[PDB]
Amino acid sequence: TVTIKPIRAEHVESFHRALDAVSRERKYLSFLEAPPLEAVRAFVLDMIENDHPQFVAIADGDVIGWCDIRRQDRATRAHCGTLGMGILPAYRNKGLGARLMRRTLDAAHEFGLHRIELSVHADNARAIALYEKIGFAHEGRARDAVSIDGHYIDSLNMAIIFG
Amino acid sequence: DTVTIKPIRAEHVESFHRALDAVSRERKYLSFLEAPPLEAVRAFVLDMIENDHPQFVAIADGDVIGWCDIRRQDRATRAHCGTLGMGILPAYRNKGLGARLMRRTLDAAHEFGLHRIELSVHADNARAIALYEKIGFAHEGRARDAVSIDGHYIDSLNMAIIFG
Ligand SMILES: *O[C@@H](C(=O)NCCC(=O)NCCSC(C)=O)C(C)(C)COP(=O)(O)OP(=O)(O)OC[C@H]1O[C@@H](n2cnc3c(N)ncnc32)[C@H](O)[C@@H]1OP(=O)(O)O
Ligand SMILES: CC(=O)SCCNC(=O)CCNC(=O)[C@H](O)C(C)(C)COP(=O)(O)OP(=O)(O)OC[C@H]1O[C@@H](n2cnc3c(N)ncnc32)[C@H](O)[C@@H]1OP(=O)(O)O
Repeated sequence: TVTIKPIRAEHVESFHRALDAVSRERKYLSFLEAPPLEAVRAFVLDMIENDHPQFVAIADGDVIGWCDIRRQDRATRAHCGTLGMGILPAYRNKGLGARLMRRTLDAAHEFGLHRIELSVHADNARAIALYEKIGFAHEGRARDAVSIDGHYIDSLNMAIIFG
Repeated sequence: DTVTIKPIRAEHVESFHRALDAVSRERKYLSFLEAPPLEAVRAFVLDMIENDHPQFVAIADGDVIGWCDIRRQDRATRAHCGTLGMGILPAYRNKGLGARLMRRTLDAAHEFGLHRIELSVHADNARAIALYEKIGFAHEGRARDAVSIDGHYIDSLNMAIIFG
């Protein structure tokens, strides 16, 4: 049984491990490995401090998924946030990304953001299917935005706007 | 009265910060509403020069009256990509100077080895849009309500060029 809850400092080390494992698959995230443990700590505690939406899915006191919205710094952009998420392989395709994504959205809307945006590889059909089901709209395509193994991948930009 | 375009040097930092501050403070075109503090701008200009990232100034009577620059993406999967920004003092607009600054700046980006140059523009900035179209940027999509300037939402257009 999986519990979804706000990330705490207690979770950082296990989160680093989930992130690193998803990055290492090299077909979903913009990173190829997690950032070092120490960068990931500063960031998580930065997020915690500022009350930015950041949820982990926990099974057996281990983080098996995460979903977060980072608010933009820049004053003209501070009504917007950027979503990122990921789930360990065993836990995918069983409705958990939907649940995680609803918690995080509800917290971003509570926080007072107007606009949530994401970027997804054009070949990531399961991520795209989830985002469409949730209500994100396609806003365009960045040609050759990502280079992973000597290969260029497009990224689809998508967005949702709170009513 | 002659404008010259050249790579930015350490001495341009203060003139450049004033240019950036004048154009930002108009609050219609740029995504920052004010320049970053001078010493913040100096750090960023020293770094660009040192790491060879394309950054050009237009110079008239010793002053920086315009700039165009390309910031390289940090992450390893996005490092073949650069983000373009540019601005010109009001008296020097609409005279072909942005087109010249862009040409020089894109050519240096291509020489450096970048594949993809990307930009965001306000949907209502018709002059910047027309110049980007003319130079050969493609539209890549429209971000709804992506910009808020003083309680008003603006769409942003994403555009990009790919070097062949
Ligand atoms: O005008 C310059 C500028 O600095 N404006 C203020 C700051 C700014 O917008 N920064 C860039 C956008 S920040 C962002 C998020 O994008 C810029 C926009 C830099 C252009 O430089 P120049 O004005 O020197 O451009 P120039 O090379 O003369 O070419 C202009 C081009 O556009 C046509 N044109 C001018 N004005 C308009 C309007 N209002 N509507 C449609 N088209 C316009 C001129 O006719 C030129 O096009 P061609 O005829 O040559 O096609
Ligand atoms: C840059 C980015 O946004 S990518 C960040 C996204 N992260 C990743 O891609 C990392 C790895 N993948 C994952 O972590 C997860 O698969 C997520 C986060 C993308 C999606 O979460 P999950 O829990 O798998 O999704 P969930 O079960 O809620 O829903 C998935 C949907 O995809 C459908 N689907 C699954 N695989 C495919 C496929 N290959 N083709 C088309 N549709 C698919 C499912 O049927 C379901 O839609 P439905 O309920 O309409 O039938």
